[PDB]
Amino acid sequence: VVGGTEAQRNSWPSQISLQYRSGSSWAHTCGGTLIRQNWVMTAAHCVDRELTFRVVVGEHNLNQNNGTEQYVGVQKIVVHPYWNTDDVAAGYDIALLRLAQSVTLNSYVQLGVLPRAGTILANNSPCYITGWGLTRTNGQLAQTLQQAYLPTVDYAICSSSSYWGSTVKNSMVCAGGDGVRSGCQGDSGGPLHCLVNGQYAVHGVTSFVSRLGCNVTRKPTVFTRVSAYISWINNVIASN
Ligand SMILES: *C(=O)c1cc(N)ccc1[C@@H](OC(C)=O)C(=O)OC
Repeated sequence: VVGGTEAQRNSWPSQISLQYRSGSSWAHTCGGTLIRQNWVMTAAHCVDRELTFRVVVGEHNLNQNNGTEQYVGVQKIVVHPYWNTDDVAAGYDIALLRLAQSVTLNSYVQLGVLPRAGTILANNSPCYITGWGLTRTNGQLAQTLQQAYLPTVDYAICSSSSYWGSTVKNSMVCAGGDGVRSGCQGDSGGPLHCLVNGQYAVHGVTSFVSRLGCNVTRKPTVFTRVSAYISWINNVIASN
C-alpha cells in the first residue's frame, strides 16, 4: 500500500497474509480474506506458482510476534476455471483456498462480509485497501498492516481512454487513482473494504496496477469485483 497509514490491530480482522516456503523460511506474497473458518478468498494470480503456501490469520506485524497469530496450511487450491495467467485483463482473478484446519474466531479473527450478488457501487464510494504490499513503487513490503482510503471510480469513468480504457471489464472494480495512494505488489489478493449500510463488506480482490507504477494518476488500482462471483464462490464451497 502506497500512501497508507498503519491500521489499528483489530480494524480489519478478515485480512490474511498468504505466505510461501522460501528455503527454510516463509515470505509474504499476497493478501486474502477469510471467508469461512476454513476458506480464504484471494487472487488466482497469487497461486500461479506451484509453491508450498500457508495462511496467517491475526497478523499485524510480519516480522514480530503479535501474540494473536494462527498459522494454517493450504489443503486445496481452486482457481477460477476461466483464469488465464497470460491475460489478467480478461479477469477471473479469483481463488479459493481450503485450509488444512478451521481457525478460531476472536477479535483479531473474523469472517469477511461479502456483498450481495450483482451489487455495483456508486462512483466515489468510501472504501479502504489494506495490506502488507510495497510502500513505494519498486520499494519494500510494509512490516505492519497498512490501510489507504481509496474511493471507487465507476466503470464508465474507469474504462474511458484517459483511465484504463478497454483493459478494465465490468467484472472489475476500480478504486483510487489520485497519484498518491494505491495498492502495490504484495497487496494482490487482498481486500477492498467498502462501507455499505453501515457495514464494511469486501467488494474487491486486489488484481492489478499499472506497469508504469503503483500510484499513477488516472490509473486506479483494479480489483476483481466480488459481487460478480457469489454463485461461483458458493458453488465451490458447498461441494468442496
Ligand atoms: C501482487 O501481489 C503482485 C505481485 C507481483 N509480484 C506482481 C504483480 C502483482 C499485482 O499487483 C497488485 C497491486 O495487485 C499485479 O499488478 O498483477 C498484474
